[PDB]
Amino acid sequence: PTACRVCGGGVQEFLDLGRQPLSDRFRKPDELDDEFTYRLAVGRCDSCEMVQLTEEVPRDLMFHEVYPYHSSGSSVMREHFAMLARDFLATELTGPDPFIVEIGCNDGIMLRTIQEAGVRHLGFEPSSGVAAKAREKGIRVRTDFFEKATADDVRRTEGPANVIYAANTLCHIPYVQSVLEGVDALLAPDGVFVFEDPYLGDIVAKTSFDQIYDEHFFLFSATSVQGMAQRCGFELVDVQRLPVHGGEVRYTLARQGSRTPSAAVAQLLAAEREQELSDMATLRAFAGNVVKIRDELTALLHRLRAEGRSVVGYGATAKSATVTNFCGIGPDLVHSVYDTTPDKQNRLTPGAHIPVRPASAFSDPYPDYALLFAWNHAEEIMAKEQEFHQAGGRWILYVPEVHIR
Ligand SMILES: Cc1cn([C@H]2C[C@H](O)[C@@H](COP(=O)(O)OP(=O)(O)O[C@@H]3C[C@](C)(N)C(=O)[C@@H](C)O3)O2)c(=O)[nH]c1=O
Ligand SMILES: Nc1ncnc2c1ncn2[C@@H]1O[C@H](CSCC[C@H](N)C(=O)O)[C@@H](O)[C@H]1O
Ligand SMILES: [Zn+2]
Repeated sequence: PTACRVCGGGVQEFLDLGRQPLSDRFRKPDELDDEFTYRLAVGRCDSCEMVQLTEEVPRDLMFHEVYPYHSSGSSVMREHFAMLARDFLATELTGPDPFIVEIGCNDGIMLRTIQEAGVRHLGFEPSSGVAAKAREKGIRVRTDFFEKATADDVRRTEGPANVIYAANTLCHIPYVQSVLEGVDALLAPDGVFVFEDPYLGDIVAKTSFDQIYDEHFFLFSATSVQGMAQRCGFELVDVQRLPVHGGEVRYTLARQGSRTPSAAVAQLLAAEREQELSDMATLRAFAGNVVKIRDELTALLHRLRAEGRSVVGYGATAKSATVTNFCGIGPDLVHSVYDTTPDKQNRLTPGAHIPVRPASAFSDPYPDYALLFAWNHAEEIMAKEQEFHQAGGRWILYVPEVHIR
């Protein structure tokens, strides 16, 4: 009976994905087979309806000097964030001396556009290796976690921020109340705090359980986000659904009563209520479909082997740690995983220990099948791998169901 991180209410578990490793730790082949593990389980608060994990992994075990995810490895996402930056430049950052703070800037994928507009800005990036990649682009970055105190410090030296933005970061931070206190300290009275994160609605519709892993503490909805803002003096004033990362919502929070919520907020709220998205029964039905997908995927993977078909994976996603460890999938079933990230190549996946090789190594002679872990990048990947499919190689997907095509 863990206490909700937003409100302190009681959290009821609906899904247990068992013992899991750190999702973003990629070991050299000769490293000790010891890994940090934790119990990955998800529940819903009874008071505010926030869906959240039941065990926190300490921040510093996940985010540090060698954290390996590089945002700019995706062309879709480079475009996606450059367009978002231009939109803030045309709307919220038209003053004499605007200021935008990004929480979790990573390699600078969004802030580069703000820096090239000459606008004052600051990225928080506690993972110093990717922080340095953003600094190389001329971005101003602080290697610190955003929380109340570091926000107070930026308020004291730099003044208020017109925009605070976080993408695929806010749902990573169990200490969201501290973040929100920092937002309260730092945001201009007429500013916005905008964040976008994997949306509970899409996870349930797609049964995309690999969206649940150490770094995703919260599975936000419009319902839980509205409650969360309210309990903090903010108000959810816009929502926009996004296709990226398997389905997200971008939430816009403002000081309460400062702006009138768009019709979009009330409409999404009513669709979630109508679909009973956060009801414990809907969430338990999702958990039972997760089990059906495990059972189908392992049966397929085993049949492929019995039929002497070769199988690899494509994309060394954090998400895949859930898949391989919950389903029991290792190198006997999926021999290698191909990935464009240097820091992940010539390493082994967490827990399951499948070797990671450069994507340039996925080439003729192709394997018979590629299990598509980077399924949120399907179009971008398939576009670069038409020869594989032309050769008769096929993709195994497990979202929204197990199928080959
Ligand atoms: C586009 C492309 C990617 N790839 C490779 C690169 C990446 O390792 C991985 C994709 O990881 P991708 O789905 O983006 O994020 P991941 O689940 O890891 O999750 C990471 C961690 C984090 C912050 N917790 C999160 O939520 C998201 C935003 O990022 O796949 C190719 O090989 N070829 C390609 O053409
Ligand atoms: N409290 C916090 N403040 C700011 N960044 C944080 C943080 N906790 C984690 N992070 C950073 O959040 C980043 C998530 S990776 C995704 C970053 C990028 N916005 C994108 O959408 O692709 C990591 O680089 C991690 O170091
Ligand atoms: Zn709660």
